[PDB]
Amino acid sequence: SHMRGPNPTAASLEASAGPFTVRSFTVSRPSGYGAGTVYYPTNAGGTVGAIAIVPGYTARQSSIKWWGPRLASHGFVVITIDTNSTLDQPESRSSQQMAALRQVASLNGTSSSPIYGKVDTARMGVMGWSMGGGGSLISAANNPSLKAAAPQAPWHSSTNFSSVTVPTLIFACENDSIAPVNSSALPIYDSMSRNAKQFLEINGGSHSCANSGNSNQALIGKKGVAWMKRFMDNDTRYSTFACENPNSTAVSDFRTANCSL
Repeated sequence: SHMRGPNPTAASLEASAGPFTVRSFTVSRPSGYGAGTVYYPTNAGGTVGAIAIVPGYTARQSSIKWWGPRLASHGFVVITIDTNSTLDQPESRSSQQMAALRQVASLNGTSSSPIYGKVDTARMGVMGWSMGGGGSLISAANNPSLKAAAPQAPWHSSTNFSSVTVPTLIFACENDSIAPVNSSALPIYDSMSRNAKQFLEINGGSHSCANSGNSNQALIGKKGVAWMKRFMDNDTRYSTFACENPNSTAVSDFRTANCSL
């Protein structure tokens, strides 16, 4: 277990910012992806896990940027990427996600980097929107040492992720008409029998319901942070926040399995 920061509350997790001061930089020479921004805590008081976040088809870092400061402020290094092409498919997005994690591991070993010695390279997580969410699930299927996955409105050509053993939180958007819940997010969720998993559907949400500028940042932020704290840090202080039905008028559906309180 790798417990960092104060004992959590509903209030401290719903807030815009967690306890740590966040800085960021632009990756100089991206290795295996288009562009990256690294968000990091300046005063975490220990090494922190790393999370790589990938946008959807046509999209850039702006769509997923809000997660950087939100997660970093609770004790993570977060890299948000632009893909080599905005028209990359999910397999490519997954390779590029794992390339961003690789470079964060590299920068951890680079004395000139702001994140020199700040990362525990044994503790990594994946997130992303739509095809980037599909890519996060492919990353998890291919890399079972990953500690957590928290894709949003995921799409893949196949809904069968039955091999995934990584703790997986799926954010779904009730009224998604790009990747409908009934044909994407929910069948992806249903396919996974071997993991701690959760399904949180946002009431009236369109396809962008968990993107930068969403009106549910208190709820989505709290669940995203709690999931990553619980599973990346093995921080049982977050067991209730991670596993609980949040009991919110913004949630139209909640499912969870193998998630202990």
